[PDB]
Amino acid sequence: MLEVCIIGFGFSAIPLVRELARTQTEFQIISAESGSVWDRLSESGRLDFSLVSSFQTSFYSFDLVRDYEKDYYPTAKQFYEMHERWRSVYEEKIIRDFVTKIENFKDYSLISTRSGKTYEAKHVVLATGFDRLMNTFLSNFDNHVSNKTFVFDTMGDSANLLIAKLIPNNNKIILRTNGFTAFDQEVQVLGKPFTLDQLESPNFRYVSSELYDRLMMSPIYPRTVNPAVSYNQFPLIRRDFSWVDSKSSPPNGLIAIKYWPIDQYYYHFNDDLENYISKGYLLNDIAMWLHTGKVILVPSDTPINFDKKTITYAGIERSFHQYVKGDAEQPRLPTILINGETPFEYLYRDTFMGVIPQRLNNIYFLGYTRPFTGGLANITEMQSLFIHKLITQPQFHQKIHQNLSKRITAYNQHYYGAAKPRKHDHTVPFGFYTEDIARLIGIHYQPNECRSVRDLLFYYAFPNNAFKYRLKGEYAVDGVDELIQKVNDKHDHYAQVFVQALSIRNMNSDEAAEWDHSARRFAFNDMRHKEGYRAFLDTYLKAYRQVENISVDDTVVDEEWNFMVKEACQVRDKVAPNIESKDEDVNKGIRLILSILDSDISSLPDAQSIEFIRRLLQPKNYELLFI
Ligand SMILES: Cc1cc2nc3c(=O)[nH]c(=O)nc-3n(C[C@H](O)[C@H](O)[C@H](O)COP(=O)(O)OP(=O)(O)OC[C@H]3O[C@@H](n4cnc5c(N)ncnc54)[C@H](O)[C@@H]3O)c2cc1C
Ligand SMILES: N[C@@H](Cc1c[nH]c2ccccc12)C(=O)O
Ligand SMILES: N[C@@H](Cc1c[nH]c2ccccc12)C(=O)O
Repeated sequence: MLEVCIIGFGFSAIPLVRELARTQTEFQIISAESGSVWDRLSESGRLDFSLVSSFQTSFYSFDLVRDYEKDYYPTAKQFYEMHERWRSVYEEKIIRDFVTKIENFKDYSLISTRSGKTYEAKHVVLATGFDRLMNTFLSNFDNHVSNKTFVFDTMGDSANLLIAKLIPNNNKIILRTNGFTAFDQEVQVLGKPFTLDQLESPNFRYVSSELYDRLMMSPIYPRTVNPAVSYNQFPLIRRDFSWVDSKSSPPNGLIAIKYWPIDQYYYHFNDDLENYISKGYLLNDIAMWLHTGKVILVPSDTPINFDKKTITYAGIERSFHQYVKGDAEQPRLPTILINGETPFEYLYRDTFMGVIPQRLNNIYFLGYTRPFTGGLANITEMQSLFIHKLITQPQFHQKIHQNLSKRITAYNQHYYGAAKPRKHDHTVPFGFYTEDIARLIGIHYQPNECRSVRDLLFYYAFPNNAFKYRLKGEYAVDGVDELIQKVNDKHDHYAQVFVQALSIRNMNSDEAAEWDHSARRFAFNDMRHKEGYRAFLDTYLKAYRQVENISVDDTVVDEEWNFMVKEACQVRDKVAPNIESKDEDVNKGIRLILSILDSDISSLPDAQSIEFIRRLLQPKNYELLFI
């Protein structure tokens, strides 16, 4: 009887296959000939973009220990090459075929295939990814489209990449959305670049719900009156958040765009522009786009008839070339037959940690939990460890499964509360999930085991990347020691972010919000840092048209558009004129912490930072019931 069958092999299954090989557990892989979207994109030569997530969050620990020198954003080419490299290692263990049906019994499943071969396995893992409407626009994108108008009903990373590729051919873009949360992918902290996933310090949730919420929620909720922030200059960017019924912030179910702010784009790529664009580093600054009117926001019920293909905003009847519906992603699940008769219904919320379904035996889901920020790698590595331990250690299997039904109800209570299931339930803060899985496995850190102030920085401020949990214990990876050292030395041990929590502990929601924005450049959607880069933008667009061999006439003026922009940017052209502390508070906080770094916490004497730093040994909201 085959012990483990893995269905689908692309990116998600890679670390589970590694653990099964390591323990010499018996496994076969079934994966389709056709491959993934990355195989589509490679074939048609469209691996010409970059990830919206950092190296440290996007490649697995066993690759990072060998290949990390600095923080950067990998290209689509680099991500693919890394899938392919791992595919080559395991190809001989992969049966090329398509699973059409799984019949699940008490201690085995019967797997049926397109070819007609059947397989019996005790443990089955699905790692099949998602179908995405948007993949076709992307995989079959026509660059000859010039001077046309596009309407998008949804803003996601996929829409944002399409927009990046359209604007250089002077294609005009209308968003007819109920708003969107967007973040600068890279940010300046007193002159050093941090990826947004380095500043989330998630373990501070354990000190209190209320404190973590102040740290994180101001750039997402409309909590500041500061007229520099995109969501005051362009209020139609704001979303309905009435659905949220959870004290856990940022809530599960919140999706965001990650984009290159033009300033950071400038700092990295200005000196070799054509070369960078051709590797896949594309300017996708949605906030620059609103500021320059190259995109505009129109309310979600604006007038448009799909028959004549027109949208009507002001008194211009605007001919549009295409409507883009909205990226829906549903798991590529085969038919699963409960007891071999009753079709299993997939619902993220009715699985434990996105992995363990109810009513099925020895079936696990790998790759169907989405990170709010950072790459999938953080989520799939910890899932691979979770599933590996469940499969190879019957003790662990029993413990989790014993009260699985209550675990799921406790989890849904904590993270979703009473809110109706939503299509984005599968979206979790990465540094919550990695840590949740760490505590179920038992490869977590105990805060009470922190000795020095250094140790408190590691526990609270050092990101909860999967590799953070592979330094020691059951799933230790060699090299992580060195890796953590390099990351610490390049990021001043994450003191800056640790000092953030200190600065806002005594503040309230409103105070915290305005402090977050009292910087010269606040982290996210600072509209003071756009106008300066209008000339670089024109140089960028020129450089893009050179790499993509495009000719377009800028001497040709679409008048119709300019008038539409004026109406969109009204609140902006009124609120932006009223422009003209965090910087100083971090400055002196970092100096204080970089001095008492090796100081014993218990030793610390009875300003009030001190008392709070000592209570970090006994956080009062450590309780997670679903564990
Ligand atoms: C355009 C795009 C950009 C992305 N950018 C990023 C990024 O910047 N950062 C990041 O972290 N993540 C990113 N992702 C998400 C993630 O990294 C990819 O979705 C990744 O391909 C998911 O890996 P997977 O292994 O779960 O699925 P896939 O890579 O799709 O692999 C699943 C495999 O299973 C096969 N298969 C499916 N059904 C069956 C079946 N019934 N039987 C047999 N074989 C089957 C498929 O053919 C495929 O070969 C991006 C995704 C897309 C689409
Ligand atoms: N705590 C940091 C970073 C941060 C806030 N909200 C975020 C959301 C996503 C990623 C990072 C963040 C800040 O206040 O600026
Ligand atoms: N393009 C897909 C998947 C995706 C893009 N970037 C990601 C980063 C992490 C995880 C998944 C993704 C979507 O947003 O629908």
